[PDB]
Amino acid sequence: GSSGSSGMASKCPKCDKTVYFAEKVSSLGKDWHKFCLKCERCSKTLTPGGHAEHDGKPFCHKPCYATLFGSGPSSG
Ligand SMILES: [Zn+2]
Ligand SMILES: [Zn+2]
Repeated sequence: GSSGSSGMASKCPKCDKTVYFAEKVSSLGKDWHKFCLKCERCSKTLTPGGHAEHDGKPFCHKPCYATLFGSGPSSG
């Protein structure tokens, strides 16, 4: 099997993995994965360098983000 983890790249705030320069995507001043760059609420293709973030996980401007950040959450 492959020996060593020669990468020389920043980790991923999604899977805490060594983002490869080949699939390296700069966004919000960080390095994510072409597969990790997917909303968790709407689960729709996002764009690197034009989205919101909360707790490390990305989220569309709204209502995605909006909801997460609001009073009187879903209940009853
Ligand atoms: Zn990742
Ligand atoms: Zn979304």
